[PDB]
Amino acid sequence: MIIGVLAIQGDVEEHEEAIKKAGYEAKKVKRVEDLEGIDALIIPGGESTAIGKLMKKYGLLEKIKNSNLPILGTCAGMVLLSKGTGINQILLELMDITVKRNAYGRQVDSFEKEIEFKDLGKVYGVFIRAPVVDKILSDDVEVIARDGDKIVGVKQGKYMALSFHPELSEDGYKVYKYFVENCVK
Repeated sequence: MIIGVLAIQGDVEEHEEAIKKAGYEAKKVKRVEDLEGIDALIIPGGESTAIGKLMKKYGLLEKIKNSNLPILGTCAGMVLLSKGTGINQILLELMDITVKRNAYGRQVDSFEKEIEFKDLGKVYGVFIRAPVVDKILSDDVEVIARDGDKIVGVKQGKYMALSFHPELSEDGYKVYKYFVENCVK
């Protein structure tokens, strides 16, 4: 099992380690050629617009849209997978959801708390500039995690989107394993 992690820019040693702990092989996807030979792709990150621009600039945008790869989008990845955010920006438009960016505001740096994952249990999630699901556009979109009235985790077939950064907590590997076992295998 080879799990690719999008990092056109940035360091993904944390994501790679979590993938290894989950029991899989990790692969850094920096350029379009790296997408070959992977079983799934994880799209992490903080600020979504910069990543959207990088995907287009280096061609990963159209390549991903042209693939049938299972994808786990975390934070920036949740935004990118969506079909709308209310603001004009580059999106993959794959998952049947719209997203509300900076759902918890921009005055607080971060927050950490246990999140109940559907059919799994509690996972420690680190939220930094976290977006949340707004509209759900399809009957096959499944809510897998909530934080109060906010939807912080959804699944649609081979796609999964989360508000927090799994790689920032010791529970990261559990989340990655949950994604692979339910969206890839």
